[PDB]
Amino acid sequence: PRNRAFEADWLKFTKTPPTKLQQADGATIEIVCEMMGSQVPSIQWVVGHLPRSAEEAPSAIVRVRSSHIIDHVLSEARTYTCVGRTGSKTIYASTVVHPPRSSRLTPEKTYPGAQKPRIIYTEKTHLDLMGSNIQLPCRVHARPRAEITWLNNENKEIVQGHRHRVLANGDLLISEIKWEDMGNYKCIARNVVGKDTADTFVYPVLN
Amino acid sequence: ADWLKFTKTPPTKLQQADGATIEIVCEMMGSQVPSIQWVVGHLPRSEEAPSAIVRVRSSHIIDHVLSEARTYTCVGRTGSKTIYASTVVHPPRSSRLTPEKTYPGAQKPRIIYTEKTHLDLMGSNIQLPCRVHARPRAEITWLNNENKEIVQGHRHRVLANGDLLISEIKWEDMGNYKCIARNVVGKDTADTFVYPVLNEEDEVLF
Repeated sequence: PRNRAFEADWLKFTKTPPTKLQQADGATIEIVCEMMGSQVPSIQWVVGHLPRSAEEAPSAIVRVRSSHIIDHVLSEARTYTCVGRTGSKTIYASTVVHPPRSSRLTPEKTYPGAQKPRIIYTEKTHLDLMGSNIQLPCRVHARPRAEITWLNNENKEIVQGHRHRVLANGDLLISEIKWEDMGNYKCIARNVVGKDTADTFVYPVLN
Repeated sequence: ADWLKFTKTPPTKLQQADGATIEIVCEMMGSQVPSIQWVVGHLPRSEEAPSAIVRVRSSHIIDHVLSEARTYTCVGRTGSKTIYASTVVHPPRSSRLTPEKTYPGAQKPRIIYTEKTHLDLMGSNIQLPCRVHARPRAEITWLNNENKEIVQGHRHRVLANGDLLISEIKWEDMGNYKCIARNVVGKDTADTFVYPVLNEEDEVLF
């Protein structure tokens, strides 16, 4: 019904993970996957296992990004597969990461010190229906654990309230969305060594 | 019904370390295609693209030592809307360098004007910026939504100023377009997400 809102189930990579990466000694690898599709697509990362092979209503359309962090030197080449799902649709893409040819570090041992926050699960774009309850993710990789703050569509810090709740896992829950809620939402993740941020565009999918 | 909002405001105060290059960033989102202009040393006083929505990021580069504190204002415009925000940058306490003189030698590319998101009408022509600060001038390469290098062709053209022109966009054009700016020192990259839509009556252009 060529407003895209009526075409569930569909799912497309918007950032396909690299086919191959070469790890430098001591480097932290971040493998990024991004996809967009009907409803709220989920992304799972699978290590070391290669792939082997409806309502009469509009749906949300969500663009979601997930990062896999390798913060140790690999002992051997390993495969990492991004698996995306929404409804009955599944898409996959894999990355082979190669270890450095030589290393002055212990392989497969997590790098020791503090680590700057990285937001590793986030929605870039959330197009939805008015009145819906939405939950915007902000999952973080950080040592020590990051403090999470959300800004709303007026750049004001969000405090816990009747229609807005910040969850312990970093998610922002907004109940019964309306036009006045539309726009940009920013997650800020901070610890003693640094900060990361991520923006989510929330907008009506229809009319 | 135009709207325009900051998504990243520049810092209100910055301290320049001696010999340091400062990059001031402002990001905004709005209807049509908002533009960002930087105004130096003048504190504020008191194309059209219907159906488009764009996130735009602009950087101002200070690659000289300041002789005195200076103000930098990010001014955004779209339709009849104007927004702005300012930064004061302070010079180093002491400097062994000549003030206001551009730092010598090569500089790694910085992409200083880019759209993070370009939502626009099916059938329309879009022009995605990739403005670069680099010495020597950077080589610019775009990759399409399948990570393949874009060559000059029928619906795709790369301009001398770095812009990617995509003619008569269709649903299959949806996705991320990467600008790579490279010179002898290194590279910078940026992604632009393109989302083709229909107009207010669910039609493509024309």
